[PDB]
Order: sequence, then C-alpha cells, then structure tokens
Amino acid sequence: HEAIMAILPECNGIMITTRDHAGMTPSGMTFSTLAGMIPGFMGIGRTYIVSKKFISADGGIARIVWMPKSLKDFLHDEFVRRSVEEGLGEDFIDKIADETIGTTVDEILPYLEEKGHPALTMDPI
Amino acid sequence: HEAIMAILPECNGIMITTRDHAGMTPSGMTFSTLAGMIGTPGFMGIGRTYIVSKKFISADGGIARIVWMPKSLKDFLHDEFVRRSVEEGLGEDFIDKIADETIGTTVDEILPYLEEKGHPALTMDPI
Repeated sequence: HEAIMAILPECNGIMITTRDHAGMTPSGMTFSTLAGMIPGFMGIGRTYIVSKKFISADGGIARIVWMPKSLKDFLHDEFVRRSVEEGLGEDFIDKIADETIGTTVDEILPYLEEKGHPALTMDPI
Repeated sequence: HEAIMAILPECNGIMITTRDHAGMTPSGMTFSTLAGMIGTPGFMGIGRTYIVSKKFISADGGIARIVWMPKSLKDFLHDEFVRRSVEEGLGEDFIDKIADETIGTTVDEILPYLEEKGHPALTMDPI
C-alpha cells in the first residue's frame, strides 16, 4: 500500500501517512510500524483521498487532521478543488496539520483548535 | 475500570494509565478517550493491582512490557512493583527504566529514554 490512514480519536479525525515518509506520526508510529500492524487503520491509494467516495459516511476529507507535507504537495490542486466542492474552503488544506506543525497529538491539537478544524466538532469518529 | 492498558507498537510495549490521571498519554489519548473506545484490540481495562499479579499478561512477558505509566501509579504500586521486578529477574530499578510524564507524554519523547536505559521491551519479541 502507498498510504495508510489511522484514526486519531483525540482529534476526532484521521491521519494519513505514506511509504516514502519515514517520520513519526501522531498515531505514535511510522508508516513502517503501521504497515507491519495491518481496525481504525486502512491501507489506501494516494489518489483515493481526492475521490468522491472517500470515507463518505465519516465526512470525507473534512476528517483529515494530519498528512505529510509531501502528500499535500502531491495532492494539492485536486485537494483544493475537492475542498471547495465539499464546502470546506480553498484554505482547508492549511487547516490540516503536517510535520512542520508536529508529529504528535499534543503538538497538533492547539493548531487544529486555532485553525477551527471542522473535525473537532463533527460527530464522533 | 481503574486503569487502561494500551499497546505502543513503536516501543514494542504497553502503556498504562489510570481513571484519575488527566494527562495525555503516549497512545495520543487521555483516559476518558481510551475509556470511550473500550465501551477494542490492543486496549484493556484492568484493576491496578492486576499489574503486580503473577499472571499479568504472562505470554506477553508481564511487567517487562510496560514502558510507560504515570508517576502516581508508580507510587501506588511501588513496593509491590519493585518486589515483582526482582522476582522476574528485572532488578529493583526496573521501575525507573519505565517512562512516565516527567519523561514525556508521547512516543517521540520516551523512546530515547527507553533506549538509553536498555528497557527490555525494546529487545523482546513482537507485541
């Protein structure tokens, strides 16, 4: 798998990481530890994130609270368009934390709270 | 439940936290968040004195798996826990090889401490 999603229940959202990102993630694990493990975790294609159908019952992209920065750049223009389609705004992608904000829940929560990230007040995940 | 255990795959070990401890834990969750979930695999609600029983997760290696607990749980269990350490071949000072919130509340913060101290979970078989 190219990418792995993990639920972050404290953020009411998900994180995603990729095979090329060697860094720690807010799940407490690297892509590699996540890959070894695979229930709240799922292997996916990178392009699945910007598909119409992406975790729709959970609110789709509005649930995403962290991705590596290189995943943001890869998806950038599609992701901005989808944000606009879903009513989230062109700048939703900057509401999503990444490794420049931090790699742990402790470090990203305040950012997410400060940016008003919609996951924080959506139905529980 | 008095306490919740959670697996920390990256440390090859478990953490435990308690009903009364408000802080973030290296699972990326607080106790209430953890409680809300197990009302899940890799999480288990337990009594605190289970930790010092003879059978404490024996197939997983018992107390040797624990890499993080809050300082207040260490104080509550201290004498019992030190005695069990000695019985398990881990030394009286095992308890100080375990991280707590003075060392960090995240995997990133505790890993180098556990590595510096030679915490045995890191070299045991996979959890």
